[PDB]
Amino acid sequence: GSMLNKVMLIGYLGDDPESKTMTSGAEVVNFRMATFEKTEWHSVVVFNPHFAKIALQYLHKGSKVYIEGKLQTRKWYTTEIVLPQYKGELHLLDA
Amino acid sequence: GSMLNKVMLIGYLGDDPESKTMTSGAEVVNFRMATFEEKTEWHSVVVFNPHFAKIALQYLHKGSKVYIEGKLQTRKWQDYTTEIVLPQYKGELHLLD
Ligand SMILES: [Ca+2]
Repeated sequence: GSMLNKVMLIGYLGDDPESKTMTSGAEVVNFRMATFEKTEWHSVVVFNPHFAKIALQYLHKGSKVYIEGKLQTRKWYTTEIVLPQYKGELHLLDA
Repeated sequence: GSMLNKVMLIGYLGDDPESKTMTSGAEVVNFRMATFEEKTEWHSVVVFNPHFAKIALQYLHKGSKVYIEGKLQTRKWQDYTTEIVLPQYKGELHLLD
């Protein structure tokens, strides 16, 4: 039956979104975000091209966002909230 | 204002759940679980909610399917690890076998 891997976060960006050009020729947007009830820093990676351009065009340090993604751990360990190529959600709140 | 830190997982344990007693004297249950739709993802789960902890020890085993709802937490260690935590009074753990 089903299987699920879903992270939902509403919080504030720690710096401007940064953009790195991949092996693929694609642009991948990375930023860090804080959630609190002291504060949790989450490392977010945006491959979804549509949400990537939106991060670069509209997000900045201090921006509040809503993020849906997948939890992924890579072996050089680092766990990131990944918005994969055809999935995920990214929405600017408080705009 | 609004704030949210929530992770939802449906997957299979990679090992029987383990009980450790903390500094607090609190009994904490840990296990690793796997998800998949490059590779399968291993999530490190930490259950402080005593009710879901007892359920995990009594009813979960290597290979059991489970639904987990917790929050994402990364903690520094001296020589980082990110965990899905079911905190003392929150979280959700559901058997799906
Ligand atoms: Ca929107």
